Amino acid sequence: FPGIPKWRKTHLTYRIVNYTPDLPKDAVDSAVEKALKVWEEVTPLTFSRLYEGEADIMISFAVREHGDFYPFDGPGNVLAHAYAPGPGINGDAHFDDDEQWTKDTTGTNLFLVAAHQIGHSLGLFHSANTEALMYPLYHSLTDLTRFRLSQDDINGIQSLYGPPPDP
Amino acid sequence: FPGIPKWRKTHLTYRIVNYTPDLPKDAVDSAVEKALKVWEEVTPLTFSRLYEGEADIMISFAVREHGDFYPFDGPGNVLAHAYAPGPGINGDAHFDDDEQWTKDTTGTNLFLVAAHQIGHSLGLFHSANTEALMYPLYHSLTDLTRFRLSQDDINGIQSLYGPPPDP
Ligand SMILES: COC(=O)[C@@H](NC(=O)CNC(=O)[C@H](CS)NCc1ccc(-c2ccccc2)cc1)C(C)C
Ligand SMILES: COC(=O)[C@@H](NC(=O)CNC(=O)[C@H](CS)NCc1ccc(-c2ccccc2)cc1)C(C)C
Ligand SMILES: [Ca+2]
Ligand SMILES: [Ca+2]
Ligand SMILES: [Ca+2]
Ligand SMILES: [Ca+2]
Ligand SMILES: [Ca+2]
Ligand SMILES: [Ca+2]
Ligand SMILES: [Zn+2]
Ligand SMILES: [Zn+2]
Ligand SMILES: [Zn+2]
Ligand SMILES: [Zn+2]
Repeated sequence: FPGIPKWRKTHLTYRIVNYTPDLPKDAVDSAVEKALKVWEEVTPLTFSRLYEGEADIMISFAVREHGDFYPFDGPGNVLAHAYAPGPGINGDAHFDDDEQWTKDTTGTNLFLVAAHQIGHSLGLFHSANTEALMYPLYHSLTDLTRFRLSQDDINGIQSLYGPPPDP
Repeated sequence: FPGIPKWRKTHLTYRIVNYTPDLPKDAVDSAVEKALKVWEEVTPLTFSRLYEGEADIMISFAVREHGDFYPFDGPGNVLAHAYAPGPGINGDAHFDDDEQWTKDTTGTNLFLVAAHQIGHSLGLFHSANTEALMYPLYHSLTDLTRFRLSQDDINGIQSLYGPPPDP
């Protein structure tokens, strides 16, 4: 499609419109926070929070129909979805609350999905690499700590904003 | 990113918002109806034009910044672009008037481009295959009234809507 969806800006906001039941809000703010950070660490993109008003990336929690062309389908199949850079609905990320969000590995871990969604919200498509973050099918890490941006994710995203240096 | 990006209804609507100085208005209307037919003949879908109100596929001619994340670039480079099915901007098609739209093949034939574009509006993607309607690089083609779909495009479209009811 004519033009790689990418922020022509470097300083981006987000607004966590609401929170899931499955976790303590402070657990959700973190996930959302580290997830943003994995992209801050490998590029010059910087992100600020909004507690009102339309933000680039509006994060939220939904179920079934919820305002956009892609309803959720209950437990399983789709876990979330995000939209590439642009005005309005673009940049956004929605998580299906019919999935169980976790800080750990009990099932669907928020940090991990969130982190993949921001890839999309930044301009990343899926990768065909079994080890990468933008791979289309979710996979859980017995140990959250050994978590890293496969160098497949890093280039991909850098090919869009470049290395950290601050552009 | 995730989720089958097709219209869920077969009866899609469309509107020509405005025209190009380049060619008579009936030219443009006709290049557009054929564009639509190129896809009627190979699927179930049906189109009906509107002369007011918001339509699925909003068709218009523009230049440079014109209401979306992707302003046009002047003569050459990009000629048009269109959006997958869904709400608002989704489904619309836009034509860079910095280009010179022609009935024949002296310049950039409205029909061929319109044909490619509707395809996007319908959910199709660009091609790797080189003899198809979706290959990213445009090319003039005489005889027009005897235009045909490649199998790639054919396979592209039916993967989404199937064969025309039509036995
Ligand atoms: C519980 O998982 C599921 O039921 C099913 N769904 C998915 O994974 C669907 N994919 C989706 O719902 C979306 C499309 S944007 N991707 C979310 C997602 C989130 C995280 C990772 C991930 C990748 C590598 C390491 C760690 C995590 C991968 C994908 C199936 C895999 C069976
Ligand atoms: C370098 O490519 C080019 O020369 C041309 N530029 C492009 O093609 C760039 N493309 C674009 O703006 C859009 C992307 S959405 N491509 C529209 C398009 C329309 C019709 C066909 C086509 C294919 C096969 C047979 C007949 C026609 C192919 C592409 C023109 C500037 C002359
Ligand atoms: Ca947004
Ligand atoms: Ca689901
Ligand atoms: Ca839940
Ligand atoms: Ca142009
Ligand atoms: Ca539309
Ligand atoms: Ca023109
Ligand atoms: Zn959604
Ligand atoms: Zn994804
Ligand atoms: Zn446009
Ligand atoms: Zn195209």
